[PDB]
Amino acid sequence: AHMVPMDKTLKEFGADVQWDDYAQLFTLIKDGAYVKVKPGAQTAIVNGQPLALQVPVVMKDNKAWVSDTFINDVFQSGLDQTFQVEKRPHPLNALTADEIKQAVEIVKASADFKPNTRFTEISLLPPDKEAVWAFALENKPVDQPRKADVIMLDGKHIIEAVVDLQNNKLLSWQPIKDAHGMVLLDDFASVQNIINNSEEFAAAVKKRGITDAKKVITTPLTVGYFDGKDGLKQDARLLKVISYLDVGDGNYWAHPIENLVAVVDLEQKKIVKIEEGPVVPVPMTARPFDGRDRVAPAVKPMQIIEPEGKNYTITGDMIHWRNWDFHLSMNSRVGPMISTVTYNDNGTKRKVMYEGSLGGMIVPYGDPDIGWYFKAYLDSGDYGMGTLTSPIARGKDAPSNAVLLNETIADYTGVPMEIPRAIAVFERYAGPEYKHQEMGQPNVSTERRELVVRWISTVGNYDYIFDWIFHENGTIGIDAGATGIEAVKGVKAKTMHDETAKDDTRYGTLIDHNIVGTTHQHIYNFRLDLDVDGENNSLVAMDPVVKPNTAGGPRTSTMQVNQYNIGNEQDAAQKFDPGTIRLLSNPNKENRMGNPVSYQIIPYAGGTHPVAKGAQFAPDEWIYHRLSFMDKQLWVTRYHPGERFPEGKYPNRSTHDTGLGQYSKDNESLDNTDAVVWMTTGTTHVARAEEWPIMPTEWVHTLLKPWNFFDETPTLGALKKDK
Amino acid sequence: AHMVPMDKTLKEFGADVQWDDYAQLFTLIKDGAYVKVKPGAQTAIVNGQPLALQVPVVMKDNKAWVSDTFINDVFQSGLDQTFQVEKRPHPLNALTADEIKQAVEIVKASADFKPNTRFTEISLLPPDKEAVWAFALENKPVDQPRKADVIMLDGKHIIEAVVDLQNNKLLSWQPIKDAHGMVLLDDFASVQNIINNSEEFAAAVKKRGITDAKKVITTPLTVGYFDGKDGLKQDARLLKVISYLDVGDGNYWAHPIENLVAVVDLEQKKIVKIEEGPVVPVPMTARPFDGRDRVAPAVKPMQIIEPEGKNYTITGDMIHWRNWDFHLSMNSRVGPMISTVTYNDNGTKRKVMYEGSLGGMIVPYGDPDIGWYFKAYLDSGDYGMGTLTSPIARGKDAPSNAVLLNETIADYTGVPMEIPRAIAVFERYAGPEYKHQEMGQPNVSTERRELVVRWISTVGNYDYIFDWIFHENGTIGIDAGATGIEAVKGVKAKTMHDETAKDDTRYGTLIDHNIVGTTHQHIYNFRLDLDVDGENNSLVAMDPVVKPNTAGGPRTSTMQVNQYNIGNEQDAAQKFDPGTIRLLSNPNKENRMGNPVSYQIIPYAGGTHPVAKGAQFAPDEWIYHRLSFMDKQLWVTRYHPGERFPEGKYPNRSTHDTGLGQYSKDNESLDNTDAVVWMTTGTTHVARAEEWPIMPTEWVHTLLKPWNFFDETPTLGALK
Ligand SMILES: [Ca+2]
Ligand SMILES: [Ca+2]
Ligand SMILES: [Ca+2]
Ligand SMILES: [Ca+2]
Ligand SMILES: [Zn+2]
Ligand SMILES: [Zn+2]
Repeated sequence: AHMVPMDKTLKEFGADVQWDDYAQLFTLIKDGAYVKVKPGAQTAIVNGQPLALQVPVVMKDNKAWVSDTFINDVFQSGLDQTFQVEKRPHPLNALTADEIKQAVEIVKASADFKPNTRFTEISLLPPDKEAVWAFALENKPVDQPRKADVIMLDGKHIIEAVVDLQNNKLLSWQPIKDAHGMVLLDDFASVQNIINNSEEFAAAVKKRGITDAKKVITTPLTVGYFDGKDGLKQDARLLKVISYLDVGDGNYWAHPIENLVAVVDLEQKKIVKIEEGPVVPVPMTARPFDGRDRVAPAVKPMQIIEPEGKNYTITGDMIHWRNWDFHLSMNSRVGPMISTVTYNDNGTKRKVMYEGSLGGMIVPYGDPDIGWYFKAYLDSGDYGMGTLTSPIARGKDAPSNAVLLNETIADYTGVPMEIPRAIAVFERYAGPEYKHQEMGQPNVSTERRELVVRWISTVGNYDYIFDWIFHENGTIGIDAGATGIEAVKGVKAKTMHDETAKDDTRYGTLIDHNIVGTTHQHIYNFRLDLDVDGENNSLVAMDPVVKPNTAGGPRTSTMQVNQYNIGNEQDAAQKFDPGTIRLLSNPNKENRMGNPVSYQIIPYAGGTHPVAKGAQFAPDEWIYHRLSFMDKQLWVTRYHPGERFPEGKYPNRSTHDTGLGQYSKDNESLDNTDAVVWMTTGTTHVARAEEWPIMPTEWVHTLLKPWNFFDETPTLGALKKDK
Repeated sequence: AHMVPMDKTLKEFGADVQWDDYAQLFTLIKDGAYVKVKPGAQTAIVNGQPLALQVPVVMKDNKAWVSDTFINDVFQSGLDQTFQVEKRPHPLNALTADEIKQAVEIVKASADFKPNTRFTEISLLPPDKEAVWAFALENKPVDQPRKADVIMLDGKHIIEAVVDLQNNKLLSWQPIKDAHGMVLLDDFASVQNIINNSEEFAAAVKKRGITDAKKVITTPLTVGYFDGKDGLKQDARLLKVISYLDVGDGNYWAHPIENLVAVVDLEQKKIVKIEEGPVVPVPMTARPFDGRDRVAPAVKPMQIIEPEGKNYTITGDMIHWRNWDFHLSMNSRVGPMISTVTYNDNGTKRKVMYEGSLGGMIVPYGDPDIGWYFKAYLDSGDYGMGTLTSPIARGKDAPSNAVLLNETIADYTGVPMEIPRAIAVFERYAGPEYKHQEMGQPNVSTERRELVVRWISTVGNYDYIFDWIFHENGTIGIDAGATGIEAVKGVKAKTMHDETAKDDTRYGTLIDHNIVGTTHQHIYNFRLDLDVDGENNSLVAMDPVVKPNTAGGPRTSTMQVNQYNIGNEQDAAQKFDPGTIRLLSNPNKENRMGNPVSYQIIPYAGGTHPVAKGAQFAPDEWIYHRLSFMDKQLWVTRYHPGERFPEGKYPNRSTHDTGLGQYSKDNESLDNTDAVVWMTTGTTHVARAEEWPIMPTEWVHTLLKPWNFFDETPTLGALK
């Protein structure tokens, strides 16, 4: 049997391939492996180490060829140290394909299962956090058997079963009264068909100028709750259906059929209601965003390279990097989970964060017309953002020196799915860690490195990017970015000089002919179980104030700080003024100067869109009443195993706040106890032409800073002078 | 006949040498030059291009040797295209070393010129803006000759002269009544000697438990103005002197001598007042920040390589990059200046910014005690941030892929100084420019590149960084970083369990034993003469608001926008609410949609330290009266040649606001006119242990976004 063409197989396999004709040297890059190899050479170089090749690379008539074994021999070499194998499995490891298939098999074996039964979530049910910490810090095995939460959708009915996988037995099976299921993948499909089979809807569509109809693209949206004012029965399973025309530019979003909404009952599998408003001609101009009508730029290359491999290690799901240690896993709803986060301080791992992850997000609009009044995406709770993860485009969505992880989750039928390139891990240069150039002395400066964990999820039209950023000095950043395609309203005006302009643009900017970028908000929320050098913490406020000078001298005022504790959940739920300081401290543990070891919580560290002061809804709005998390930037709640979502566990047609509103309502004491920090950061998005047909990536930042957690500059390095 | 050592001379040249034994290949990198050469090969490669060698590189005792003509033949070969020759000089070019030496001669030729005169600033007096714009847009030569502003300090007396360099004539000699001069380099020396030769002071120092008064390090400070209440004569040239004790750790800041203040008159050359307060033992423990007591952890290498060279071109000081074109100048006072900034929109250069620069900054303190109450650093205005540029540490202050620039200015004796590595220019990956993964379809992604122009200037204890960030899509960012050594106050308490601890921390945090980091602000102001697609612009607010729904259906409320012009300088001076939109519009030009071409001005786009909602001073403080720009995040003034500084031209011991206060004073109309935008961003700095003995770099962000300036995603590329 013959050999295999080098360049060909390598691309298949996903490695970058560079040929240097002058040096006669290939350079092959893939994740932590940086490989050098010359034609006909004895050995290749992997991360700076020699690897024997029995079969040297071959150059024929300018075509290169390698062994059938080359990719494995080189890349799965072990000279790339990036990945190591976990000895004792971590108790928070996500369910395996096997474990998943098992949980599904356990439920299918109970009396009540039925074949239309879909799966909305199949996730590990973590052991109690204490056993989990003892594992991470003390290597104590966890005694409790691996269980899994299985949330089923039986038609429209939700049921929560719990399975024991160690013992292969079913533990719980309770129906959840009045709860609606999230949107599932087949739902998209049913809605396109039901609409395609609608005799009415084709006629509805025909009159709005269409022709064909095979060309109508639908998109499913949840209906929220309007105490019946929308005319929709509280206990049917429904979705409203917004439609666009497909014009062949690959961007149906650019051609709304405006003032046409259809309500579909998924159980019935038919259209129960059609709201029709004024006919507005469908905007027809081609607006591709993929570059089909564009000139490719020539750009000179830029390569971020790490030729001796990475400074992090990935053992199972454990990531070790400089002084950080943490566990990375995936959840179908909220995406990545970052757990058991410790910072190694001169030998001892100190607790920073037991579990951190997106909590939930919402993007709600502020137009009142039929196509828009109920329109509000709960991307994670309602559509499942983990499930909808978008594989990273190597080199573009993440820098060329990224390592990209694959992650496994159950699909909605309980069959395992591996998502390729689900999370990017990458170290990056982030300016000077610090510098001082004393006048007439040698300069002092060192470089800053952040380790970024990056995840992207696309829900319908928008794409959202999350970066969890680990500074070497102890600071942790969380940024959310938004890009993709705007939800636009069809309108009669071509320019602002047209007669309809003022009325068309009342609720958003006219971003293209006949196209308005309806104003709305982007609201993310992070649930951060920060255990600051321990479980029991308190929330401290420091408000800088200008106080009168009462100490003589020429000054009239001084800069002082009003420090006070925040002792309950109700006061902990607040607006964040970035001029103040909010600290989660450990009142049991002080640094060398006798200050309580803490972390400074900053829900607003800036962003590139204007910032929402709060929810852009009157207090009487139903969406306002069910989603408290929207109106406050900072919350802190007592820890409880079940409380995990800012929007509540079943937010679809919820009638009341079951999220942060619910968790803080019992107003528990936040003094010297296990806290959980929630940060809400929102923007108000008034659109502009620069953002159409594709919105350039826009960012918000949040930050978590060590505050007297340490004794000194954390990046000074190992001490020599004494101990 | 003569070979030099490769590793030795290349490193002397500033290049990076990498040997790779496996390919037998040298990689030589320097600025835009990326060179690859094999030992004994008759050709090399520069930026992906072939170069014939005169003399092949020779290995010997496994050391490499090169022809004495090698560096020039390889790096100055023309295959590195980063730098091109400027055949027609841009009219905003700074004074050259020769023009500097010339301007100094024109003033030294006058009879008015007094013997020991120093030079506070020597800079180009630019031709009028309309002619500058015409050079950069229509290649229209400027009629005007090269002139210069020469501002002189005759002991304590400021004199402003203008000289004509082309005609070697003096044009004006204007003594400036009542103006105090900025602090000059030698003033630092004076102060140390004067303190050294002080009987009275050595005495005071000994009381405070100091043995050798020669280990006493002085630091000079402007004294400000307090209408007499500090006891200081208005006419005398003064400085206050905070003092620290050199203990051998290289960090004298870590060792204050608290409540010892000396007031020195630089014309009399003596102390004129010694304020002494309670006695605090000098904190003594070694606190170096230089690594003498540390061992770095081993780090795998990271390189950011551009093996075919840069996407930008630097032609003299004109920089070209993708659709951006601009001019980079160095000023001794405010540092870099970004000028004639145009965006190439599908082949037509549209004006964005006429001139942008730091306008000024201030670092004022919150403590009322003896040695703090007057402490306020106007770094650019009082010390000369350009002059005090701290050369970029290659690969550390800027990434390994930067190109570092030398910049020339005049020292205080009128002699030219070349500042090596004054400014860093580099391109970087800033994540996906845009992305859409439509479901079941081929993904769409493009990478964001940003071009950064980075300058670092150090003023005593603090080091500051400015990034001017150009985005391919038309956004410009301006970030400001701060690092270095905090101004600390010596106290009795070691921990917070000590008696004095409460009293000790009333005005700042306890960050080391016996060390309190006094609270203060960091306030930066950027002067941005924006010309949004032309000269004549207007300032337009867009406040997003919730309004009751009137269109029917079940919504009680809607998201709407309150829009209105802001018609004068006085209304234009305002607090910035990051939830609102402020635009500089051009009411004469509009995009395809009929919206006027505009720029979104965002003076607060975030920071790593807490933000000030304004000056942390009561309205009757003298610093507050003097420095109005502290308390508003946005200004817009009518453009006039002489209005450059928010803190005012001569802010040393100023009795009233001669900057933005003065400029908006006359409440000029801003409707359809030449506007200048000033952005104030500032932090309230409450210290922490983690920032001692050296503060990890903190950042603040500002942003200027095109707003209906273009007709669509500007990064899509041209149509086929
Ligand atoms: Ca906690
Ligand atoms: Ca609670
Ligand atoms: Ca202007
Ligand atoms: Ca004015
Ligand atoms: Zn948006
Ligand atoms: Zn500071």
